Amino acid sequence: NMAGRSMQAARCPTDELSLSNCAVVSEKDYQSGQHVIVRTSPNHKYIFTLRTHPSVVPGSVAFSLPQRKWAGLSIGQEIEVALYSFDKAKQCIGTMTIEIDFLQKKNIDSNPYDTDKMAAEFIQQFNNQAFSVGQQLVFSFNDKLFGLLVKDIEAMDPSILKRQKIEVGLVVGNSQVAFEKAENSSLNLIGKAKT
Repeated sequence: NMAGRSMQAARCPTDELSLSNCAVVSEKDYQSGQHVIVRTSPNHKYIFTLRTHPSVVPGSVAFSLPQRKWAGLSIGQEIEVALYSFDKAKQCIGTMTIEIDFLQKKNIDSNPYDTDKMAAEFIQQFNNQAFSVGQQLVFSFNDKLFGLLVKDIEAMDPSILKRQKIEVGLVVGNSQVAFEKAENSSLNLIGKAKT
């Protein structure tokens, strides 16, 4: 796994896993929580955090539609996957800016959405996972689906006992998230976790 191995891209097994933004794998190949770099070509590499599920066939990695559309993956294609280790002294996320909008135009409404509650739920759901600038994913908040786009990521400060922009980082328990609606969005955001 450290050297990297060939795998086949598959479809995400459950709706719940689809919302986790994790790449899903067999317990026979990896352990949940590990991170990997997925290679589709010399110029295209993407970092994902893994979660196991009993239904995944060994030798394959399952991705959700949003992940497939961001990394440019096709079901059934061959990919190379290698274990990735973050340098936590430099890559833990201090602040991240995320563009948000309703995922389904059918379900758009003018009601207020509390960004402070959204930011808290975001951390509760994605802590200890990799995010890259430009990455697209879906976020379920209060039974409503939203589309997210990572616009910016800044590394965290050292602890008290002891701002750089980064392309990829690890969301941790004390990371801060700020939301901004997409241009021409009718999304009504309230609260202080904005901009």
